[PDB]
Amino acid sequence: AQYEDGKQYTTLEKPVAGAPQVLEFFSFFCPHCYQFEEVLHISDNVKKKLPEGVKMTKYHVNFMGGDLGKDLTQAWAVAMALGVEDKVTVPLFEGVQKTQTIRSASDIRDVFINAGIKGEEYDAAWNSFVVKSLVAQQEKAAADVQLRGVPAMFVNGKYQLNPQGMDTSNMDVFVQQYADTVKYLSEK
Repeated sequence: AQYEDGKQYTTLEKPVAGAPQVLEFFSFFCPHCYQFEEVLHISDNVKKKLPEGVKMTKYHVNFMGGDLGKDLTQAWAVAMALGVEDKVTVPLFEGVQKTQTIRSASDIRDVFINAGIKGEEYDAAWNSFVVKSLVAQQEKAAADVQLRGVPAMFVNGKYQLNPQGMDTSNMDVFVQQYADTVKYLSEK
């Protein structure tokens, strides 16, 4: 076939019921994730090819960057609760991987302040049980697929994108192959 299990995707031996339709995992410490976000714009190109009625989920993971990795998972929870993902994603990636100006929870907080979220608003969220359960959800979703690597994308709790099995001669061609695969899996 044109799309084959073990080629553009793999199938989970242990499918995850009730899972989000399109589920993406990343880490601000993750170099291909940086690429996926700033150079390739994967999430965005997948969205543009997804059907009517499909919601898109993105979660941060703990297993990179130790103590800062978890702060970042809590910060992403803050970003999701406040709905400010699109304002902090780039400065967090660049603060971690490009300028290396993020070394503590306080530096993460600085990114949000600079992006215009109020201190009082940030600290209240950071400490809220709504963010606490949002962190729990991120962990649980990763746990359910026994996730050991990022970037990762899972569709309908059953299929896992396999970008290693796509051409990288051309970045545009790669992205479309990736998105077209998500769409195919979506319709599956």
